[PDB]
Amino acid sequence: SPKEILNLTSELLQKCSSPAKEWEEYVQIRTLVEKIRKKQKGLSVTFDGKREDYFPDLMKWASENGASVEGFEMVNFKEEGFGLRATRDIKAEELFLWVPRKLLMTVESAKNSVLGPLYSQDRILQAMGNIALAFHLLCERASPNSFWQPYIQTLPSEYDTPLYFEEDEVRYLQSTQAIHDVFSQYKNTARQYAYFYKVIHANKLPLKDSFTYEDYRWAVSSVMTRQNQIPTEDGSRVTLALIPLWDMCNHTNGLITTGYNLEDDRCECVALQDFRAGEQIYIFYGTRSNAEFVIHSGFFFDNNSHDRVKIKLGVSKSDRLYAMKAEVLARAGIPTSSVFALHFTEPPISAQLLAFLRVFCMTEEELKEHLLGDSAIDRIFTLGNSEFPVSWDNEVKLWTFLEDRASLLLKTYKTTIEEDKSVLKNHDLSVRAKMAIKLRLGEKEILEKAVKSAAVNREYYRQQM
Ligand SMILES: C[S@@+](CC[C@H](N)C(=O)[O-])C[C@H]1O[C@@H](n2cnc3c(N)ncnc32)[C@H](O)[C@@H]1O
Ligand SMILES: [As]
Ligand SMILES: [As]
Repeated sequence: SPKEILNLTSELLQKCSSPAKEWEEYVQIRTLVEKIRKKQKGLSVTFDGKREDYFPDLMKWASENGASVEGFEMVNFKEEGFGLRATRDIKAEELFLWVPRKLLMTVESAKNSVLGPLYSQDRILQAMGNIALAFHLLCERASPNSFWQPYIQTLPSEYDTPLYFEEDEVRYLQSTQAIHDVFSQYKNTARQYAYFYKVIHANKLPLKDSFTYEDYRWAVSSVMTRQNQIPTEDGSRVTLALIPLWDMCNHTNGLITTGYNLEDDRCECVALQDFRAGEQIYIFYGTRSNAEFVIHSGFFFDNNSHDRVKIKLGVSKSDRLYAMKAEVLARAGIPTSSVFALHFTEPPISAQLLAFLRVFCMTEEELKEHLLGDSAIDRIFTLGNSEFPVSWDNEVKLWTFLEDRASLLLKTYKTTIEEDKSVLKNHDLSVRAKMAIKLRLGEKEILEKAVKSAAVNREYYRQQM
């Protein structure tokens, strides 16, 4: 049994160290992982009660270490799972939550823990603070007298990140942009488990006794769905942390502000609106897309204002004007090839993508004028500015290119928008399956809206004198 585990581990490391069809490669590492997982005992450490039985002990511990515990409670919400609910009215500008640095789990708490000796010797742990935090969480989970036990015992036992999807759930993402990041996440997590199973030279860790794949998947998913950035002890730069109490807050586009109080050395949340008793207390996780939310947080946000789909574009080395185009882009601080995004909102493109498309479609004479800088206007500075077109001709060409490109990308999809919406009527679809389908539907709705915006712009510029 232990010799067999290490044998399958070595094969997993090799299988995940070769680059790449993508789906075929994914099912291979998936059948390999599900085999190693079958031979293991799930999570090495489990707790006697359900997570909700442990919330009073999390509150007591946070309270004893100086955190704000009054005016809220933990409630199981239908749409977001567990979260915080106000027990009284909260007024705008009220400093509602504060969590002292002592409660946090950081790379700094990791280095000072039983994990320090292995952290000091391992190069992978040194370059990836999130993986180091994942291991710090694992080591402490398995230490019964750990200071962080009231926090670890209230953490979820599973997540809705793609690492937890069944093959049939991921299948729904075939022929989408998002599926590429899902494969990469699966291939990197498996590679990481393999490397670290072999490495696990500090044997004083409770991971020497038991370190399953389910342990690693739980640790990295706990970190990616909950990690927040905090400043360092001196305030020089940003670092990652797991913040107890605070990380019970779900996401909404709400009237709250979060920050770090350097002087009092604590994580702070200020209400920017009055909240009524019995209302859920949320925080803003950031202007993340639904792809970033599904893949790194395990949820799809329906009311996402910031939804977008990734798009790769580059100037062709076979274009006669490649060198001039590349130079104008470099002077504007834009690469010759990169991953851009198409936004659901009007305008679908950023100042950086507008700048790129204008250069991509410039004539030789326009390129020369930009490189000479003999305009009364700094044309490099206004390159991504909608108010300063290079020419109506350039605008017509770039909006034509975008319309055509988005139309082409749309055809690469296996299902229609109506088919996605019909599928979504199945009340028995799993949470994970609904997330994959909404994501697939979302990509198409963004591309369809981008075709329409590009046509409106093409028409507008073809109407100019
Ligand atoms: C930082 S924790 C928030 C507390 C989490 N609900 C729990 O029970 O521990 C983040 C997790 O909450 C969920 N979540 C947060 N906001 C959400 C939302 N608006 N809709 C659905 N799920 C949400 C996802 O499972 C996410 O991975
Ligand atoms: As904070
Ligand atoms: As708050």
